[PDB]
Amino acid sequence: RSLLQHCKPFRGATKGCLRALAMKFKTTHAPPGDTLVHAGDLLTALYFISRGSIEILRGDVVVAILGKNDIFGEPLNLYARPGKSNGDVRALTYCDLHKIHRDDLLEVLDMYPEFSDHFWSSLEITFNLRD
Repeated sequence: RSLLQHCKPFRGATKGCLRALAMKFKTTHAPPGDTLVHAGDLLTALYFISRGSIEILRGDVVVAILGKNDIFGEPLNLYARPGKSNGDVRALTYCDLHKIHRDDLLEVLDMYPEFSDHFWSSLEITFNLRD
């Protein structure tokens, strides 16, 4: 508890990495009824929700994507290369997702790997796009 509080989690880029993150940070407000992504679109960047909820309508039907805790995207660790979309990403309610390409992600993690340790530790992708 002491180390978790004294450490710098993925609360949203803290003093240090925030400089690089905030730079490559691409905020996106997705209102209730707006489509963030659609089948066929390439996902060369992960999408992290700050607060709210989103629904991805897959060929068959919506899958399951919570709010912020429902982290998802195209992680370099899991996947080596990007890929097309499997379904249609439709926002559920007014939210604010952030898009970040693998390049930017690797950069921030390269300059400040210590953060990733806690970020990937406290944060865990809830949904994996493109398998």
